[PDB]
Amino acid sequence: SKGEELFTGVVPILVELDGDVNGHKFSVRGEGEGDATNGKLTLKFICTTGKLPVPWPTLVTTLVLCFARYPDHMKQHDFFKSAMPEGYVQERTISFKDDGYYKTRAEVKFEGDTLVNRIELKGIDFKEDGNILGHKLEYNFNSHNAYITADKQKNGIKSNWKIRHNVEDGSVQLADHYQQNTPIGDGPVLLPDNHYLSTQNALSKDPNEKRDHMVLLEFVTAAGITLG
Repeated sequence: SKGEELFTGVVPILVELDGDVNGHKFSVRGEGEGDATNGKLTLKFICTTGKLPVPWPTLVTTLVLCFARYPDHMKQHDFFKSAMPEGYVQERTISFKDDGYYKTRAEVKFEGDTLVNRIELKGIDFKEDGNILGHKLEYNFNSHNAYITADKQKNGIKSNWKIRHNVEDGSVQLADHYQQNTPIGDGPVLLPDNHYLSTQNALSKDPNEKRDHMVLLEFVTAAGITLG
């Protein structure tokens, strides 16, 4: 459609999440900007309720795929930008192996000029001394590929893939992701063919920030389709 025109320059971003994992409630606010031309995301997230009861890397995927870089030969496969500015709904189930699971429902859309990602998270059946609630995961995030497939019977897209969190003891905690997306408005949306998204993340800290926080740089680039 036409909504991809709104991502030609740099777009300010606001992220708001309300969470509840095993009764531990928390809120995260993030602000920054996205550059879809380069597929670049830069944001600083703050835990406004004090101490985050889960590791920051377990929330990376939850805390705006419309800023991915789609190549010119794949512009007709960009579902996320087509649903703008009315936006789309993103629901996920993140099943941590031998531990609890997340269930998130997010609405991303344009509120004025800012791309807003408002999320509701619920954590269930987590072990209080496990890798998540026990803060045993390293402060990093591996590069991974997530294959996207369209779901015609829901007029949206679906994707499932596995995240590997590095544990401080040397082991690896698997976070099994299952994702579905459906648009908010009724305008025309592009249903792509089978492809995947390549993502890279750099997690850092702000020396002047006293609150529990995460500085995030993220690149997301689309691939998987042959050119010719």
